[PDB]
Amino acid sequence: MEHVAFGSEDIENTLAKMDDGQLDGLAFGAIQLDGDGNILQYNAAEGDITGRDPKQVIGKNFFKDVAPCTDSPEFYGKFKEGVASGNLNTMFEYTFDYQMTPTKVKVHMKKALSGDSYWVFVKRV
Ligand SMILES: *C(=O)/C=C\c1ccc(O)cc1
Repeated sequence: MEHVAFGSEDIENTLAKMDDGQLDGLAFGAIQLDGDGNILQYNAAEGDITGRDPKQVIGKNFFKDVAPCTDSPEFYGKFKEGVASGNLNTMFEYTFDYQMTPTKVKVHMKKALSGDSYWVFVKRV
């Protein structure tokens, strides 16, 4: 296990040291996105929540292909605004219901320490 708590003030700092191996040790889902919504990293906890296979969704667009239920002003709109502004830090509850049993989650989106990368963090509620 990688002891990092969900919602940690300095989470972008802590996770800049991890490779996909270490990311898989998190107590929660973590997705890394580029500015366009493309998946750069997808960890095993997220796979456990959504039933997706990590390696199969890497390189796919999250809002277009993988998760259309987040293609909405309540999710994707917050993301596109963060990317445009170059700052992002927001936490909100959401239901994931695409090709899966509807599953209520807590989502935290935050800009990574690195230029054009963005984190999506997910835990069950
Ligand atoms: C809604 O679009 C629910 C599905 C879903 C699939 C994968 C990930 O990572 C998040 C949400």
